[PDB]
Amino acid sequence: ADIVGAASPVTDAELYVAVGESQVNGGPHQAGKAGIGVGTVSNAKPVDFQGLSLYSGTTTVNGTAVRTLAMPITGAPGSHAGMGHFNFVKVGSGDVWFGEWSKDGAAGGFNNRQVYFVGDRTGTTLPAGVATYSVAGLNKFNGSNLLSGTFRANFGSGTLQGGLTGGGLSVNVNASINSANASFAGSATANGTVAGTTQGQFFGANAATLAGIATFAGNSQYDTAFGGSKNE
Ligand code: HEB
Repeated sequence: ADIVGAASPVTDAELYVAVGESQVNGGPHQAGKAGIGVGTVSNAKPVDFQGLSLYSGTTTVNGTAVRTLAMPITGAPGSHAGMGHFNFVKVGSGDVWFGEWSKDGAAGGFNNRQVYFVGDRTGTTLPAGVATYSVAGLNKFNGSNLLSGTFRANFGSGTLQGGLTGGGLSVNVNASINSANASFAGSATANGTVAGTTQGQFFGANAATLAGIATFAGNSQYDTAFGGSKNE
């Protein structure tokens, strides 16, 4: 596998997540896939998102299946008591994910919140010309505040620009596409005033999908995870 991803900054030495290639072969978990670890379970050894699917709830909004995971879960070991609260979305048919995590979810105020994306880059190529993407975004998801918008990619010029809006929040991104590794990086702007950065990745043949995070250091409430599939 060729797993790539990123998470916004950790806020605590134990209450945090990190993304990367999954390492756990045990229970429902399989190594070698797009994964996440939490500091409260085996010092964040990562497990695969795919395996979490059959145990996660679903809230579908505007055609986006937001997956939700938190204790209690039948068959989860006691070591998992402090796993926290995950909201995450599978992007397309491949092993591509974006989402957020917090200690206590909506009921507790999304403490220790982080955003992330992670996916398998195997087989990724970039097409010629231009394409647009229907993108969804998550920031403290409560069931009715999903962000949505359109990103515009110009692969000939190496630009990715777009915006997401929802639940009173607007995030715009302006990034440069790196054709050597199909990543992108640039600025992010929240509600037209708050400066941050964007980092993300195209996945799949002919850039079938993308995922990324927009983060705002010193203004972290606006941190947003996003992803979507190419239009057509
Ligand atoms: C059922 C259901 C379930 C679920 C949902 C889960 C979810 C999870 N998980 Fe799991 N796990 C499990 C079940 C589970 N799990 C099991 C069964 C196991 C095995 C262990 C034993 O054996 O006990 C594990 C195991 C495990 C491990 C290993 C540890 C050691 O060192 O060994 C880890 C790290 C984890 C994590 C995790 C996470 C992070 C999550 C989320 C996100 N996990």
